[PDB]
Parts: sequence; C-alpha cells; structure tokens
Amino acid sequence: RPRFSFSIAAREGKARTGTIEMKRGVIRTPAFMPVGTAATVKALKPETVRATGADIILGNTYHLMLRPGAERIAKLGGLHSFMGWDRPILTDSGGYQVMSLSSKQSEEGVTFKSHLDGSRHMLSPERSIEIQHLLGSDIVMAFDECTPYPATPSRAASSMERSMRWAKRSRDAFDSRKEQAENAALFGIQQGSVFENLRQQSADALAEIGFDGYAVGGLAVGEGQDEMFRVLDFSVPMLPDDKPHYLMGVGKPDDIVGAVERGIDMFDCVLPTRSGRNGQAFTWDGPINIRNARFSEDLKPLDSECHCAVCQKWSRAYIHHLIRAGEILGAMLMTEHNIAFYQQLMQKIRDSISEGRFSQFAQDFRARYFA
Amino acid sequence: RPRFSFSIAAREGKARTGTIEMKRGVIRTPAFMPVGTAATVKALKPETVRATGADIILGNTYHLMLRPGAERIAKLGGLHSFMGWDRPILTDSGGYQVMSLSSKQSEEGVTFKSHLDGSRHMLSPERSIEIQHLLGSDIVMAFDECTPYPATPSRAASSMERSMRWAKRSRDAFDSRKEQAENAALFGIQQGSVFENLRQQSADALAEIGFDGYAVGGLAVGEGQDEMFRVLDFSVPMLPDDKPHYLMGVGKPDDIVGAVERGIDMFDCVLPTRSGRNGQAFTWDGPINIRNARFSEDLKPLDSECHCAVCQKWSRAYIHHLIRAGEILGAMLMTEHNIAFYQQLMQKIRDSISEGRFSQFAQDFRARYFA
Ligand SMILES: CNc1nc2ccc(NC(=N)N)cc2[nH]1
Ligand SMILES: CNc1nc2ccc(NC(=N)N)cc2[nH]1
Ligand SMILES: [Cl-]
Ligand SMILES: [Cl-]
Ligand SMILES: [Zn+2]
Ligand SMILES: [Zn+2]
Repeated sequence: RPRFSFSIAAREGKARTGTIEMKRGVIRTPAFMPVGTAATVKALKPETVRATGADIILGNTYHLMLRPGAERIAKLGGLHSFMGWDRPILTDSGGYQVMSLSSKQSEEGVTFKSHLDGSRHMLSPERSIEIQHLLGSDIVMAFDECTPYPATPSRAASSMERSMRWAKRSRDAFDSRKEQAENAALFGIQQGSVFENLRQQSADALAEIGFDGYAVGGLAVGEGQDEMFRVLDFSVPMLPDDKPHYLMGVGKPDDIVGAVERGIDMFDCVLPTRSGRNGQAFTWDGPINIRNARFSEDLKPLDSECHCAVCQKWSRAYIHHLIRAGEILGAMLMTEHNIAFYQQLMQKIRDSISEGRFSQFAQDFRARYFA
Repeated sequence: RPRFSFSIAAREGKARTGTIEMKRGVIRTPAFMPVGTAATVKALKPETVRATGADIILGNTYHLMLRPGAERIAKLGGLHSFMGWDRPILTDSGGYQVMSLSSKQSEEGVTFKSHLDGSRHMLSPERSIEIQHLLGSDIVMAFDECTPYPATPSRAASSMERSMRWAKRSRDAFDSRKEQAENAALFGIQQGSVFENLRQQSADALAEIGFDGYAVGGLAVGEGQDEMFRVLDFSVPMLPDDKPHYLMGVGKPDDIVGAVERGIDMFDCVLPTRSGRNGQAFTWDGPINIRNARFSEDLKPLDSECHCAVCQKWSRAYIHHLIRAGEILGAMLMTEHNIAFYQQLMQKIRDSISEGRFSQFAQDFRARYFA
C-alpha cells in the first residue's frame, strides 16, 4: 500500500475521476469529506460514516489542539484510535480558525486566545505540522495566513505572500519528520482571493516547492456562486494537472457539481451535518425543511431514491416529529441521510465522468434539483 | 403466538424468573424497559435498543397525545411502525404526568393544560384506553389518579379509591374494544402510598376486577430505598402470585436487585438514559462520572466486563472528551452502554434465579458495587 498515489482513470472536459491510494485506504475522487472537527462527525458513529460511503474525513488542528490537546491525543494512540476511524483523515492546519474563531500576527506565526476559555496559544508552520504529526493525520495541510472576506487587493496579496513563505516552512518541517514524510501526504493551499495575478503567483510558488496535492483556499467565505465559479475558472488550471485539487469549505450540491466541472477533486463542508441537525434534508428535488407542517403526515422517506438506511426505515412524518421535539435521534437520522446523499452525489459524479456523460448528468441534476 | 402468557420457570425466595409471551415477542423476566417517552429511546436507534438486549420499551400516553397526537399516530400506522420498533411496547396511562407536568379533577376524569403550549386537553379512563388503542400499545395501563409525595393518609386514600373505580372503567373500556382485547394486555395499578391497609384495599379491588398484570404505583417519587423496600415487603405479596408484578419508575441498580428479591418482575426508569446523557456511566464497581478529570487519559472501556459495543470500541478518555464537548456522539455512546449495562444486570438476575444462586448474586453484586 503506497503512501500517496493519485491516478486519474477518466476525464471529461476539465472534470476528472480516479483514486488516491494511501496506507489507510483508497479515496475515490471526486471525493466529499465529512467534517469531524472535535474528533467526531457530529451525531454519527464512525461505522455509520463509513456506511454512507465516505472514504476520508476531515479533522481540525485548531480545535483538537485546544480540546482535548495534541500531545494528549498522541499519548492515547493518535486520532484514528481515539475516535475509532481507521481510514484516511485530512487535517486542516488551523490558519482559518485562527482568523474566524480566536482573538497577534507576525512572520514567525500567530499567538491567540482560545474561544473556549481565553487561554493563550501559539501556531506557526512548524507547530501546525508538529500538531498534525501528533494527531497522526494522513493528509497534512500547510499552515497559511488567512484574511477575512471581502479582502482588499492589499490584504489579499499580503496574506498570500506570507502563506507562500509559510508553505515552504511547512514543507521543510514535514520533510524533517521521517515518520510523517514516509506515511503521510502534504497539501499546499493556493491563496490570492479573487485576483487572477495573485492566484497565479500563489500557484507558481506552490508548484516550485512541490506538494502531493493543491488546495484552493479563500472561497466559501461569502463570495456567492457566480464569483466562486469565476475564480475557479482561472485558478484551477494554474495548479499541477497531475495532482489532486481540493476546494476547501465547499459546499452546496450545485456548488460541488460546478466545481467538478472546473477540475476540483476533493471537497469538505459542514452543510450536510450542520443543516441536517437544523432540519434541512437534501433530496434530488432540492432541499426540504423537515420541520415544515406539510411533512407531519408524510409517510414517504426523506428522498424517494436514496439508498440510505434512514430512507429504508423511517418516514418524513417521524423525522419531522423528532426534529420538532428536539430529539437526538432526529439529529442522528437527518445527518446520516444528508451525508449519504452527499456520497451518492459523489458516486453519480464519478460514474458519469467515467462513462463520459457527466455533462448530461450535470444538466439533468440541475433541471430537477432547481425545479 | 399468544396474546399474553406469563410462565414462571424458576423461583428463589420471593424472586421469580420466566417469560411473558405476546404477539410481538417474548419478554424475559425480570425485565427492564427502556423509556421512550416521545416515540424514541433518547439517542438510540431501535435496532441499537434491541442490540442491548431489551425485549420491550415504554411509551407514554400523555406525551404522545400532545405530540405528535394519538389520532395522527394511528393514521400513520401506529406507534410500532412510526418509530420502527416491532416488539412489545407498554404505555403508561398518563395519570402520573397529569400530576407531574400539566397544570381540574373530578370523578369523570381530568382536564389540564399542556406543559408545551398551554392548550387544554382531557383524560379519563375511557379516553386513556382509547389513546392507547390508537397508539397500538401491547401492554395497556389502567388510568389512575395520582397524588404527590409525600401524601397524607387522606390524600392517599382518596386518590387510591378513585383509582380503583377508574381501574374498573379502564377494564370495561378495554374489553369493549375487540381488537384491543384480542391482541393487547391490560395491567392494573395498585395505589395506597406507604399505608398497608390502603395497599391491601387496592390489591383486593384490582384482583376482583382481574388484570393480566399488576403494577405497584406511588413509589420512586422521593421516599428513599429503605421506605420503598418496606412498602414492597407487604405490598407485593398482596398481588396475585401468578401474574407479573411491575414496579413503575424504579430504578437504580441496587433498587432493582432488592425489588426482585421482593417479587417484582418488571421495571422502567429514565436513569440509564437521562443520567447517561449527563455523564454518569454504570459499572460493576458503581457509577462513575465520565466528565471527571481522572478519566481524561484513561484508555480502559467504561466497564471492564461489559459486553456492549461501546466498551468493545471506545475508551473512557474519548467519551470523557465527547461529553465535555457537548457532542451528540457522547450522549449516544453513554446511553447505549448504560442501557446495555441494565440489560446485563437483568440477565445476571434471571440466570442466578434460574440457577438457585440469586441470594449469592445479590450479596456479591452489592459488595462490589458499593466498595
Ligand atoms: C467555511 N469556509 C471555509 N473556506 C475555507 C478556506 C480555507 C480554509 N482553511 C485554510 N485555508 N487553512 C478553511 C475554509 N473554510
Ligand atoms: C418517576 N417516578 C415514577 N413513579 C411512578 C409511579 C407510577 C407512574 N404512573 C402511573 N401511576 N400511571 C409513574 C411513575 N413515575
Ligand atoms: Cl457539523
Ligand atoms: Cl430519558
Ligand atoms: Zn436517505
Ligand atoms: Zn459497555
């Protein structure tokens, strides 16, 4: 079993489908990664996450370093053993949460106060890589400096250029740790906001360093789908074609389809889990809010085609009751269905690309989903 | 498959072990019934409830008549289909929640305002039985009038005597509904508080009417274990020996053991589910609070002997993290373990009675549990 081997089995336009082979398992691409920020995909046992079709989940350096702690997780045997997920885990590097959740930045790194208890903590390229080593991540993200949306040209350039210097420091720290370099992979993060020249400068710097995969940062932060697709149109071709392309934080089903049409291979977002707990269920006819009174006596499953265990066993009417009553089983069932729906979407994307009918799939998907 | 057949396979002192055969399955006794007040055992799929060893669960007339509604559940196919539990369900009649949760009593019945939205509702012996018919309950409880603890002799007698008249009305309403009389069972509820003469009067009235089983009401309401055991000492022998004896709302593991020693066959309580969500895990060495800092790096399972799936797969340290983080999976894992622990306790009770070593089991259990 290889450390990291990406193979493209089929193409259609800019879209690709294939596999990433890693020591802990195969990742089918395009892939959707359920988010497991606090060492759990919310409301699901790991076996249920696997049963939905997920090949890999996402963890977070920032959250786990605060609770329960990186050294503690390593002492307990690593993140895989701790949470009971034995397949690949990608960990974000913490740069986004430093901006979004915490409350001093320099070239060396960043010091910050935890949002949970105000205790002071430090992150740097070297410390982020070390934390991801302690967690035992399979895909390690380079540590970057993020800037809020909407970013001015000056702030976008400044954070991107520092991110590129930090990408080289992340590369060197990873390569210095033998066990990490032999068993994990390292992805760089392209920045530059909506500005084509900065995206190009960022892509050039990352390719010169060399990574196992390339993420597109700085999207899914409020820009809207038209603008995101515009940025992807020019940004993805700048990345090495022969390595995976990971769009961080995306997204809604239609966002995923359009991003695949633009060359993206990997995705993560909290939408299926978080909005599931809030009562939103994804269906091939668009999302529904199960709390709506129209579902109070609806005996049909959440989605009429979905193969998930929830749709085999429980009605909309029951799940409507559970969510309106605040019952934990409502969160469990909505989340399992939504994650299974996302995996079925990815499976349909992969099959349609492999069969050379992805264009028609995307058209049919949109016509029905937005009808 | 019979409507209702109780068979005692073995005895030791006042303790009994055996089976209740019903159309939807066999109930091994002494039995513990997980509580599923809102058409769910909190945080567990029904298949997980079954995997812990539960033969029967408890639902509630008062809660289900308010949300989602009894006629609605019947229109949707009954409670079993609605929640996905195909085995026996016992439903309490609502008399306790009218007292404990709602906010006018007469000989006919009771009118009350819902605790959820203040809407007005009515309950009576006839309406309670009808609601339990609409739900499709397998074991129907007679509708009683409860009085708060501690009850004066006057209030205990008054509520008991009305309860006995309402027990006859419950019997007649059940017998008038052919489908119910042919497929379900009906239990009476002995009242009389801590007063031996009232317990005797109540037992005499219930036996004259005749029921499939006899519950002991009015305990687990604050009286303490010594007093409860004292009341059981004289109350249980008053009930027909050849029918099941159901102690409502009990209880802690040691309460269950002592009640079995006094002739009780069936139990229900929210303790394993509710306290599980709050961080209390049951072990053979007594309860632990998993949130305590001493468990932060403990790799052992919740209990060293427990056969449940949680103890096969996750450490105390992980569950400690989950509960302290407010994660739903923490509630799921704690609840599964606690319900499995309760079922393993019942299995050890049943086996020890069948083998004529229940006295020694109870002594060994207490010496270790309270060490
Ligand atoms: C919620 N949206 C969302 N977009 C993202 C882009 C990037 C990152 N992380 C990173 N640059 N280390 C996280 C994101 N989260
Ligand atoms: C929580 N304790 C607790 N003791 C109980 C006794 C009786 C009942 N119900 C009834 N008489 N219809 C419920 C109980 N709940
Ligand atoms: Cl989430
Ligand atoms: Cl509960
Ligand atoms: Zn489904
Ligand atoms: Zn266990």
